[PDB]
Order: sequence, then C-alpha cells, then structure tokens
Amino acid sequence: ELRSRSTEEEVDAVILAVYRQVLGNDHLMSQERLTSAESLLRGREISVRDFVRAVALSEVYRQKFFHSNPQNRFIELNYKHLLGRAPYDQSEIAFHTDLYHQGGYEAEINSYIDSVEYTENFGDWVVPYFR
Repeated sequence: ELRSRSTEEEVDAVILAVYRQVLGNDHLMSQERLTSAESLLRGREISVRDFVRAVALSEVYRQKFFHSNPQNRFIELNYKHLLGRAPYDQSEIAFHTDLYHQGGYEAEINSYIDSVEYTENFGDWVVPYFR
C-alpha cells in the first residue's frame, strides 16, 4: 500500500495497515490511537514514514514490545515490525544491544526507520510489510 492522491478510503486503509504492521493489530483502545498524527497524515502534512515513526516512538509501542521484554526480544520485534524481517543472525542482536546501551530508546527505534534498508524497501510513502 502506497500514499498518493486519491486516498480517503486509501488514507484510511494506510492508517490501519500501519497499525497492523507496527503494533501487530488495528483494534486498539481510543487512548492508544495517535489521532493527532493520523490527522497530519490525512492532511498530507507528514509522510507514511513519519507516521510509522510516531507509532514506534509512542507509549503504545514502548509498553507493548519494550518494557516487558528481554532486550533481545525487543530487538527482534523491532526488526519484524519496522523492517519486516527477522534479524539475519545474532550479530545483529549484539549490534543493537550495543546501540541501545549507548544511545537509548529513541536512537534504537530511529536506527531502523531512518535506515537505508528502510528507505530502499519502503521509502517515505509505502506502508512497511513483511518481506
């Protein structure tokens, strides 16, 4: 699914699809919906990537995958949700454990989202999907 201009139903589908990919489902509580960022995306004020980022940096993502998971599970889940793939091997897990230890939560999350690999596969306007 890609952005563009025709949207409306399309925008709606993009929004739900981002939730499904990044959080694992699109049936969240209303307190969990990032309605402000949804509005920006709909109004074309931010991109699909921006919206993916807002979801991954939200308290919803933090509580779902980060806080109550061992670090290596958090990392594996980052790979699956943000890049649409499992880590290639344990070296990727070691590398991001070091990244996290050194830069913190947001540095870790943004590493995937701003990555060349993300740009290459999804860019600014395609909803991430499992590859």
